[PDB]
Amino acid sequence: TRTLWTTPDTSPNCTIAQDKDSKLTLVLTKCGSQILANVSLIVVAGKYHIINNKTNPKIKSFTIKLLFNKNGVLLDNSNLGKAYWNFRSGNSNVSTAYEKAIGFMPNLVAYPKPSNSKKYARDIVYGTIYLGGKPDQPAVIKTTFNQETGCEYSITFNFSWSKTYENVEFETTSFTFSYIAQE
Amino acid sequence: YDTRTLWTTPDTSPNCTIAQDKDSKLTLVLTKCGSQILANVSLIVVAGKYHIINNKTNPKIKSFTIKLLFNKNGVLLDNSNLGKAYWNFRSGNSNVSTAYEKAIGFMPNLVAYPKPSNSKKYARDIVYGTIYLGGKPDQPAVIKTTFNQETGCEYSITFNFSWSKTYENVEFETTSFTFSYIAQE
Amino acid sequence: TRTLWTTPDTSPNCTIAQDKDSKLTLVLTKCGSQILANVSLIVVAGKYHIINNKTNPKIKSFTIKLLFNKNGVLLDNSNLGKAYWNFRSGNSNVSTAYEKAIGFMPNLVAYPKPSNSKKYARDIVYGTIYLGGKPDQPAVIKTTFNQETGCEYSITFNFSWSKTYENVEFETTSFTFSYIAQE
Ligand SMILES: COC(=O)N[C@H]1[C@H]([C@H](O)[C@H](O)CO)O[C@@](O)(C(=O)O)C[C@@H]1O
Ligand SMILES: COC(=O)N[C@H]1[C@H]([C@H](O)[C@H](O)CO)O[C@@](O)(C(=O)O)C[C@@H]1O
Ligand SMILES: COC(=O)N[C@H]1[C@H]([C@H](O)[C@H](O)CO)O[C@@](O)(C(=O)O)C[C@@H]1O
Ligand SMILES: [Zn+2]
Ligand SMILES: [Zn+2]
Ligand SMILES: [Zn+2]
Repeated sequence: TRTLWTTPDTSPNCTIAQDKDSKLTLVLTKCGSQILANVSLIVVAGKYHIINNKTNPKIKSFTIKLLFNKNGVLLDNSNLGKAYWNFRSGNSNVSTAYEKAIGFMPNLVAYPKPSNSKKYARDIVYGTIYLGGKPDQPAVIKTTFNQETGCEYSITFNFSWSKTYENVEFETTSFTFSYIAQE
Repeated sequence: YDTRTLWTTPDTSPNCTIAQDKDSKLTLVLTKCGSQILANVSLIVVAGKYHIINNKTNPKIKSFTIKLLFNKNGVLLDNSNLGKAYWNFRSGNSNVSTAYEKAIGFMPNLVAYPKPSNSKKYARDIVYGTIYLGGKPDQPAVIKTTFNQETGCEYSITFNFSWSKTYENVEFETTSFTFSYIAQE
Repeated sequence: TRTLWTTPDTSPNCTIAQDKDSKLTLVLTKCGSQILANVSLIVVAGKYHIINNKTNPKIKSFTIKLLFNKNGVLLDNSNLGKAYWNFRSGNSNVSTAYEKAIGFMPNLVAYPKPSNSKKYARDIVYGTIYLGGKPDQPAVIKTTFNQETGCEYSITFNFSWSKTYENVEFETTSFTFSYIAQE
């Protein structure tokens, strides 16, 4: 079982500001010691669905958190819903919730939890995606590994933008990255 | 499919037609890593309209498009910009001795990236990258890759190259870019 | 044998300006005829540790070279130490030094040695990483394949920056790329 994913449909699966306000599409493919990751976001309703920074000058970022336990199982305080995250079966998920996915977790030696030791930047990957596929509508996607509390592992996606957008729907192009696997 | 590589071969022999016949070498390597295809791409334009860019004399020459069209079996169609002759599964630094029949597991996922319809068109079927002409850090061009948006095909991968700098007699040959996409199977 | 790496610890393994002044974290994972590569750099000491271009306007770039022989073994004139460059075992290396790694080497037809033939740019990958994980502290990472001499293969990482940084520590976010393997 080599791919954990959200199913690539458009059905809301994620809660940023209000219940099921978004569809996160995330595909994690195990290539041995690295996980190959592909992500995009469609916000379907609520506060982040249409950005207007004339109306709301300070609405410039938000975060989606995936929190995992010692067995790599998604925790319910995650923004992504548990029902929607599983190993691939065809164009869907297997019908039964998985019990172990440690091989897909971000490596804790590469990406340690917060402590009193010096924090290094290598637990971050920066990328840029484009709202509505327009090259003049960039938004930064910052991905951080294992920096959340209340979990053994975490992947967080912070979305932010510096431009003053006026009535721009928040739905994105796709971005690929990788990270070092725990096992 | 499992873990194979579909590619253009890594030589520099023109295999592609943008403005005139065989004016370019598209180097494209698609490697299957389960439910994702790891893609690596670069371009050398060797002749014709897009070979030497001068936006002082020709300010409107700012973009061009290379289309790969596929049938239900993932076989490349003759009318793509990329020639069929050397697009095949890898064997050594060349290709297998049979033109391939089946590569559906190298195709862009149709649920992820639907064909045009009157349903809402979402941006996730696009990946943006930036490559550099001549390997110079001050000569960016944008490579926009779009999945399954062409007609007359079951699947498609389309590369649009564009630039906003005013280049003066700059040869369009590029650094390499890597992306991935969700596989059909 | 699918992963050649530096280990994910933070122990210095690399000499930029002085002995073991840095940790290059480099993970090469063989996904058939493409190598999936993940890299970051922490500078701990020396000339490139704390960048101050008010004080030292000329300090704008440096290079880290990995040079390989015909069997894909790291030559000791590389900036990276041979001591911990090996195939993966857990969060560590295999017990004995590897003797063949040609399947991890950059392809010589794709990325030829310098010659009289026209030099093409496809043997370069550009990326941007962020010092200290700050989005306003970019530095460019330029990776070049097989352009060094006195070797069968090479991978070189050039780091440079255009901003006038005042007391900014050179430690980076992570970047992923790929390249065509020799076999
Ligand atoms: C890959 O797409 C981009 O790099 N978009 C940048 C964009 C683009 O270069 C320009 O608008 C020409 O169409 O310039 C930008 O300054 C912009 O905001 O438009 C930054 C984008 O990331
Ligand atoms: C990865 O390489 C780049 O980001 N190159 C940018 C380049 C570079 O920072 C500068 O010329 C100093 O060398 O700045 C640019 O504004 C430029 O066109 O020079 C955009 C390039 O994408
Ligand atoms: C992925 O991060 C970036 O694209 N950082 C750019 C950064 C950023 O957009 C801005 O400072 C707001 O955070 O603007 C920059 O002009 C900068 O140097 O700050 C270039 C960075 O590559
Ligand atoms: Zn709406
Ligand atoms: Zn030329
Ligand atoms: Zn330090």
